[PDB]
Amino acid sequence: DLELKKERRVILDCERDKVNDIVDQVITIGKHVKGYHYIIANLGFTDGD
Amino acid sequence: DLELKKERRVILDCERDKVNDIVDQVITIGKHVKGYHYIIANLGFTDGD
Ligand SMILES: *[C@@H]1O[C@H](CO)[C@@H](O[C@@H]2O[C@H](CO)[C@@H](O)[C@H](O)[C@H]2NC(C)=O)[C@H](O)[C@H]1NC(C)=O
Repeated sequence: DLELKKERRVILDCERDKVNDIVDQVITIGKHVKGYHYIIANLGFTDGD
Repeated sequence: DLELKKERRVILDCERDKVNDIVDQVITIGKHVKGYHYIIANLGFTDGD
């Protein structure tokens, strides 16, 4: 449904466990190539993988 | 080096241990979006992940 508006840009605001799950599902569906953008809205940006 | 001639279609002739490593590295570098074609050149096609 995010591809309906052709969203090239998503800001993620989740906890230290949900960020890893969303990034793993994005990697599974393949939406991390050059052409998109992401912002991990937390203080521990290096805490995730 | 495979992006020099803009190679789109790659045949993987590897055993059941190296195919999973090549697929994991493709997913890590992000080259499994729509536009590329791959052939798992073996007999146990459903053996890999
Ligand atoms: C990566 O971040 C930049 C912002 O620093 C995004 O915008 C680019 O900004 C540079 C300026 O340093 C321009 O020269 C580029 O033309 C801009 N990109 C575009 C597409 O216009 C850039 O979009 C980001 N990358 C992605 C894939 O979103």
